[PDB]
Amino acid sequence: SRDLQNHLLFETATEVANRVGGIYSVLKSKAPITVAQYKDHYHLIGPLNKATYQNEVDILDWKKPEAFSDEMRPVQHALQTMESRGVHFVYGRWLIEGAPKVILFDLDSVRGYSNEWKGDLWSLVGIPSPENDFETNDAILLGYTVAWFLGEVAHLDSQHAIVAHFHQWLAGVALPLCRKRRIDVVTIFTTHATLLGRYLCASGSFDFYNCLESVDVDHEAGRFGIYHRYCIERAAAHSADVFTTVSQITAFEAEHLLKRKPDGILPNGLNVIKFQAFHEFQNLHALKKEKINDFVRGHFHGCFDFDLDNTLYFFIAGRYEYKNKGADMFIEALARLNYRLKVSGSKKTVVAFIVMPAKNNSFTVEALKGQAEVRALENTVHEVTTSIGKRIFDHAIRYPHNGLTTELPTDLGELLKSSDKVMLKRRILALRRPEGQLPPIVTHNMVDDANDLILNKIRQVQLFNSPSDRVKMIFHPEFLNANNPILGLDYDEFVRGCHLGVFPSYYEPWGYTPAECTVMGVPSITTNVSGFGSYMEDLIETNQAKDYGIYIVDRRFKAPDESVEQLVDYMEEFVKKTRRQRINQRNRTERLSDLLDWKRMGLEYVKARQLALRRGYPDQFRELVGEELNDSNMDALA
Amino acid sequence: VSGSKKTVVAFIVMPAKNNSFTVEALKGQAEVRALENTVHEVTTSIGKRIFDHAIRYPHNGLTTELPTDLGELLKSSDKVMLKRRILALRRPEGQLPPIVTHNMVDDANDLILNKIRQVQL
Amino acid sequence: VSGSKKTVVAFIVMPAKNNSFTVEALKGQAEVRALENTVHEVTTSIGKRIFDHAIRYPHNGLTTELPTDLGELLKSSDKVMLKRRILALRRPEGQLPPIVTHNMVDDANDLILNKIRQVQLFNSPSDRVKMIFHPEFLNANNPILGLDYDEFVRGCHLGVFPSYYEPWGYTPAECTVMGVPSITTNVSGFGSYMEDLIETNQAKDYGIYIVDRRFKAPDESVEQLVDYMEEFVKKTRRQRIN
Ligand SMILES: O=c1ccn([C@@H]2O[C@H](COP(=O)(O)OP(=O)(O)O)[C@@H](O)[C@H]2O)c(=O)[nH]1
Ligand SMILES: O=P(O)(O)OC[C@H]1O[C@H](O)[C@H](O)[C@@H](O)[C@@H]1O
Ligand SMILES: OC[C@H]1O[C@H](O)[C@H](O)[C@@H](O)[C@@H]1O
Repeated sequence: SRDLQNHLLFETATEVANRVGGIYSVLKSKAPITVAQYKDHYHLIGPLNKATYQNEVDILDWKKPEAFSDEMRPVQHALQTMESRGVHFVYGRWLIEGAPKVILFDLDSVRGYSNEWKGDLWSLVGIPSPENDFETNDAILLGYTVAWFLGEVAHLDSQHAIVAHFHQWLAGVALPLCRKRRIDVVTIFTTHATLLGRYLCASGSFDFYNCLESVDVDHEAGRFGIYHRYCIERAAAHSADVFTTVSQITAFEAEHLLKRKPDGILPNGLNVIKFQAFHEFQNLHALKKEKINDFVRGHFHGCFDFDLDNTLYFFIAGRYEYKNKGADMFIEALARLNYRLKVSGSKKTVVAFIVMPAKNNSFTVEALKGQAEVRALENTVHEVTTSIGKRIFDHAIRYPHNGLTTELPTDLGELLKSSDKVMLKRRILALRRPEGQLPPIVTHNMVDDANDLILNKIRQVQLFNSPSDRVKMIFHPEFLNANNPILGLDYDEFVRGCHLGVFPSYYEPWGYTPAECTVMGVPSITTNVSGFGSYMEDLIETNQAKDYGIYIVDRRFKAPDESVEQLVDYMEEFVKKTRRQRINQRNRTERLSDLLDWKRMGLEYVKARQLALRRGYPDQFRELVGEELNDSNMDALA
Repeated sequence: VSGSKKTVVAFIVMPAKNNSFTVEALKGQAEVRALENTVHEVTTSIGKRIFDHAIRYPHNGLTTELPTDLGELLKSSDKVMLKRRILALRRPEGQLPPIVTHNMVDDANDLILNKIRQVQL
Repeated sequence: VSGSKKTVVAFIVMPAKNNSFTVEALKGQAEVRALENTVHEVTTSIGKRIFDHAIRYPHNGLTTELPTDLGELLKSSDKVMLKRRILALRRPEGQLPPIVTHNMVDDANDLILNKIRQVQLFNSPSDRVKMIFHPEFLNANNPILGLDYDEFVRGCHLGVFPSYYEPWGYTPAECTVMGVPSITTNVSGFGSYMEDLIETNQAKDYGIYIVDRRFKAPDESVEQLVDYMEEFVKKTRRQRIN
């Protein structure tokens, strides 16, 4: 007789205590909505990071009677039973919006059981475990600790149904354990990628999306030295009451590589902070864009022959994954767009930015002299307009006396003196660049310039930023930061200033980059093999979606060359827009950002847990609803 | 030896073969420039708040003519960006302000740098 | 009565015979302007001091990134001049912000001024509605309020034009075009025209408040008018923006 309505939720992940990847940001942004639903029935569980946990967690005395409510007692008693057997942990408040409750286990305090637990797991599930793989060691240590902790809560809490939700294989070991030991909790597993997915796509030669149905998983996992890891992912997918992925595209991948068709998808939400005035973001775009204009003026000093009032900023940003993030298509397409723009005789310019970290030796001398010379021009101009102001003023205050017959000066000579001209001329000379020197394709000195994938592609297609190129190309091999001496914007600030994000992903389980972009109200190009793109694709009819600034390139059903051409089409369609059209588009794409808020995507998590309880206690569940609903899906339940 | 609190900055301006300014030289000037602008933004805010106090006193609970407490004027948001600017100015442990502003074509053979190294300034 | 914390400053812009702005009005602006410049001086000094601290950290005993004490930044010299400017703004005990910006020709028999006196809105602290009569049309050269009429309207929140005779009324129509909500009556050309295009409930949301001066006794009308104003004051910024 367990309460399905008043239930507990434990959410388990490697990244709870600490930031490794994006998952840390998912559980962080997801917290406010979760705590709103559960309050003190919710606990996140992860391994303790001894180095950092004190910056992020608010340590709490869990022994205190007041630390838990009457109905939460079992959790306290469960921790005491863990403490009883020498298992050290930290219970506290994760210092983030929502302030969820945390249980972090000290894996050193349980490392003793390593030999036995490894032996056990091998016997139960068939999972081998090489000693030099520190991560699966920790994955295992965690798994037995969590199933242990869960088993004990199940013992002492007769009131609530318990939901246990695990993220990624590194947090999946408890799953086969809960199944086999038949612990009275319902379980959910979310995968945010698949191990074989990443690896089969690493080299860039393999035709992933048309061939994965015919891969021998065991053979491949052995080929990559990944067999043990893969076993953990598979056992977690098979053991869980509910199996989920972050996206339809990974769900496809998952069915074939983990041999189980997901029960649904849990797409990543963001915690969107609205402005008091809807148009505020529109003002921010203009401020931020002026900062970029500034950067551009300096970068093109001595070669500035285009109109910024008619210049669009494209960007790609993210980790340096040349094939997987589609940097190759981005550059390829830009080169073809350059051609189309010249043939049509348009006066517009695209300045294309690539923001991807590469080994480098900091900014070039050129980058910094240029900024400084432009600054020096600004300051001189300012001195001069003070002078001009003094002369305009005298004239205006003097009229019509002492010969002044016109109210205003009519001769520039009256306002602009020769000493003024000399210093302006000197500043202009400072900006001149030597004959034949084009603005660089890069802001940094690179460690391995000759072998760099991105730079080689730019050089191969020959986008050298010459006067007649309508598409300019700037590689910035480092993450943006308002401390950057040449382009002093934080990443988010930069995105707001740009016009179009271009993210032609080939392997991308989610798509934080275009989502985040969408949230800043900036249109973007994605692909249908990106999680975000595939999500969007299901939500809006593909022609409609261009109007909300989502452009989706088909990389799944189209030859690579046909994909590049579609990308050029989109970019070209965008450049043809007028300012009015751009503005109104950004408005539409700003309204779309609602659909990426947790207030909406959190409903999916609700669907998943509702499915888990439905599956685990079907008798009691029907008894709540009124009749028997379908349980072969998350969707077929609601 | 005499415990003087004075400092002498000695400049040598003599043309020698070089490859123009160092990255270090240009980066330092840029970072200092960035601190200046941030300080200017903040003092605008500070002005807004001094001015409000001045025009409001003695109403709405104001008991002193001027602010007495910094927190009235300097907000979390302001403190964050100045801290960040200060971090940009920080140099790696044990790194010293250079004895030269340019990259030299032949730094080891240059007579001036040889002397400065020899006397260990 | 409702204990609201909002404040309405109401302006009346209507030409009446006058001898130009009072001395008080001009001194007022000049005094405020002089405070502004002294505040700008002080913050430049503050700037030098914040900057020095920031560039020196953590040398010479500067153990924290920022100054923590106001006295590292605000010097006594600064304090003296700020106080002198604060004293210049001090008005003698009991004296209240004026209800008028000009010296009137016939102050005693002016209709606007007499009504304000009769209803006793004298701009006292406890009054939540403040009143400023400005008996001249607006012009950007006006030394006191350097705005052109169109600009002033843009700056405002609500135009209120409860005409009883108004063949049209550009006054409320101009508000509309400039995105400022307005109150007119159903006996104005403009009001009945809008009445015809939008159903009265919807009309309030599109910033068109229409007071019924045709089928209600004048006192009922005045009340409807107060309802509108109160309902408006109840709005949040977000609501006003929308
Ligand atoms: O200059 C930058 C560029 C990117 N990012 C962030 O780094 C992440 C990079 O995403 P990644 O490529 O690792 O994953 P994906 O974008 O494919 O989801 C994004 O969420 C950005 O917010 C950043 O912080 N600074
Ligand atoms: O950068 P664009 O697409 O040309 O848009 C530029 C526009 O951005 C925002 O809407 C600003 O508020 C406008 O004042 C500006 O005209
Ligand atoms: O038509 C312009 C104007 O004509 C008259 O001056 C009316 O009094 C006024 O209400 C109308 O707007």
